[PDB]
Amino acid sequence: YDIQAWKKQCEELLNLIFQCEDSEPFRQPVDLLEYPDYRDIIDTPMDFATVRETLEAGNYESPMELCKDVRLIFSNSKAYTPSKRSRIYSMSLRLSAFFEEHISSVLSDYKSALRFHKR
Ligand SMILES: CCOc1ccc(CC(=O)O)cc1
Ligand SMILES: CCOc1ccc(CC(=O)O)cc1
Repeated sequence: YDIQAWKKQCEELLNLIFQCEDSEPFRQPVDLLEYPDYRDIIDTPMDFATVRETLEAGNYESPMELCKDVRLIFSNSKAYTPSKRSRIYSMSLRLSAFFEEHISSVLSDYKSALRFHKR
């Protein structure tokens, strides 16, 4: 029932994401020189270094907030892709499936710890 355990669990999950090849297009903010119309379609850019830095700065209060920002990386990729068969969008779908598979226990354990605290 460790209320703070989600933080290190999220740091480890971000390490796994950074290690895999599929994360390369999403590790740093999108390069507007590579994609000049990016901010005409995407309102809020997000990338894994910004998520990691926000976590390390102590600027997430819960794993749900981290999960919302990681989900925004994937929804931005889906909104920007000209095709659902594109290379970069295909990488985002694989990364999203891996992320969701692992974040589920982080969220469940955190919410369980809070309930135990408020029992
Ligand atoms: C991380 C930058 O985000 C993306 C860049 C390009 C595409 C679309 C494409 O294949 O050109 C999809 C997402
Ligand atoms: C032990 C870590 O194993 C994996 C890591 C990342 C992915 C996600 C992806 O490659 O897109 C899948 C499996």
